[PDB]
Amino acid sequence: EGRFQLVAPYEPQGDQPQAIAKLVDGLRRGVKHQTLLGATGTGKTFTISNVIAQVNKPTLVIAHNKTLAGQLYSELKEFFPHNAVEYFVSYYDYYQPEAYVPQTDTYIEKDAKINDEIDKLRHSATSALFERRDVIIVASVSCIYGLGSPEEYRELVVSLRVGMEIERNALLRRLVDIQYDRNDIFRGTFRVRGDVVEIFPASRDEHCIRVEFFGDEIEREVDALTGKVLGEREHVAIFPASHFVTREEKMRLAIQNIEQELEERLAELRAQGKLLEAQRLEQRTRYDLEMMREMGFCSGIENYSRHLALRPPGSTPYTLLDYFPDDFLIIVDESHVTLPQLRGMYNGDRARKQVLVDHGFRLPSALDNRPLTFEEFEQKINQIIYVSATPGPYELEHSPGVVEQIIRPTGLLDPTIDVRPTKGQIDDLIGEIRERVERNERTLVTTLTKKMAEDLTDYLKEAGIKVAYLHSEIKTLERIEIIRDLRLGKYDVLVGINLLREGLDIPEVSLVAILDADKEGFLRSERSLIQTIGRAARNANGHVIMYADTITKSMEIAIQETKRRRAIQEEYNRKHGIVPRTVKKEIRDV
Ligand SMILES: Nc1ncnc2c1ncn2[C@@H]1O[C@H](COP(=O)(O)OP(=O)(O)OP(=O)(O)O)[C@@H](O)[C@H]1O
Ligand SMILES: [Mg+2]
Ligand SMILES: [Zn+2]
Ligand SMILES: [Zn+2]
Repeated sequence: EGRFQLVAPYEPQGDQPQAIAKLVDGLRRGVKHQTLLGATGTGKTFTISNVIAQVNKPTLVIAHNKTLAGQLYSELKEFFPHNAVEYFVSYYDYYQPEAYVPQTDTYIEKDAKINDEIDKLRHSATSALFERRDVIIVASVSCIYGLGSPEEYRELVVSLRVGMEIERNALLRRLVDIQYDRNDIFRGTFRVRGDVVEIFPASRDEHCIRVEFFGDEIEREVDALTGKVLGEREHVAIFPASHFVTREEKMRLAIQNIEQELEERLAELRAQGKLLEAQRLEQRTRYDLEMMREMGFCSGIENYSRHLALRPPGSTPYTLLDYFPDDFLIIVDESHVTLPQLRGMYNGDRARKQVLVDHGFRLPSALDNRPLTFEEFEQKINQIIYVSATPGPYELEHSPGVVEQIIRPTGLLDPTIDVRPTKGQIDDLIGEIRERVERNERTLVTTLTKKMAEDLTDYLKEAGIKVAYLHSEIKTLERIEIIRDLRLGKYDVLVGINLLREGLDIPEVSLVAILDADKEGFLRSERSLIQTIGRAARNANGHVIMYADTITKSMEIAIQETKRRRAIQEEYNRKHGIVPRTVKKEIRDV
């Protein structure tokens, strides 16, 4: 196939169209980097899907954390339910990276249970890229992680057609030769019928363990289930059950190589050191090899990825970006945060693994199993598009100007900003607060020190006001619980240090306080401030008060931009006759 079908209730509102089409044209004109500058709540996720469909290409949308990768998922689902949309994540978004604390001389094993759901979609994701051209995969920074080679996937593939002759025990083998999927057992798996005309209940294949069970009697091919039959076929494809699978003849040789190293490493470790003389690792190396020649896989296999692949030391790893057709597209959400973090992933891995090698719990060759370097990520790009309200210096210095999109569909507008002295700052912020309770409106405050927030909360309650918390990480459960508590009348105010903590996109909030605007901090930067400001644009009377003594260069930039931004949204509601009205949202249950 290969046709994108973009469903949707609305239509391009704001200045979406200018945006969309500008990007599009720019792909086509063959440009590498483009940056989308979209304000908060102006609808980026949607604008994006439009461009996607105009270029009919397959893409990976990299988000910077589990949750986000999630929202983007479902969202993009409602947009295209007739196309391929997968969710590539990993156990980096949870467990412990088998490390070692030397001082406390305390070891920590790779304790990570296989959470099947994950694996399920990891496999559907890979597969999809060799069948259709209409695929979409949302993923974490984790996509730049080492993975089995792709070619050795489009090779160990079981192409099933009609008219060809294969034993009833011949395919049963290429089948176990790929770490069998579900051809064993709560039964006999896929054993029945027999002869030249067999049965074979090829089930649990992860690439579609959503109960599909493919049956092929003397190819045959007819999608089934745990109940009854459905949907007809004449050509199927079965995929490996591991991303790190290898061919026997190759494994045989890898093993010898592993060995030459473990040997010749103890000789160099013998001479220089005496860290348990050198050895101690022999316990698991050898224990690992024995479990290897006996069975294709083993314990921490992944560690021997470079060796198994049969590629020279230092080699750059294989990644999900290598499974995408030669001309694909990558969307990077919240790019000013993602990018930087995905940058120092190699450094932190290398750091925590070199330790295990000095202490000797894995060998040099284990270093070769790592994430990409930022340059290795670069050399792999075909064409990208960065999305963010606060684009970083990288995107701007590589991109040819930006592509502005700053008009919300409701026609709401970035607040107005005030800046007042630190003297008498509290009795002032109380007065400007009482007045919001009298108009049924909520507030949000921010400090720098957890002892300044604390110093306030009480001061506030002692003023006769329903007030919020003072503790940063108050779980996530009770956390979502008190957000709900606010947009309801429970409280009128709310103090926090970090307000950029998602969930805080509330409409009943009309005023936002920034108590140490001119101080030093990450939470007081050109980018970070603008972002805190947008928390006051979910309303028709959004205002921001900045309490300070001086006007930092950061403060300046923010204010300057918000201004300009607001002007243009206003001259626009003019030409069109729109009166800004506050968004409404329902108030569910936790
Ligand atoms: N053209 C449109 N017509 C109607 N609704 C739209 C349109 N475009 C976008 N929306 C809406 O805008 C909302 C938020 O858009 P989007 O997800 O991009 O917010 P955002 O840009 O991510 O905000 P933030 O930067 O704060 O995260 C959604 O509720 C979405 O339905
Ligand atoms: Mg977003
Ligand atoms: Zn460069
Ligand atoms: Zn218009």
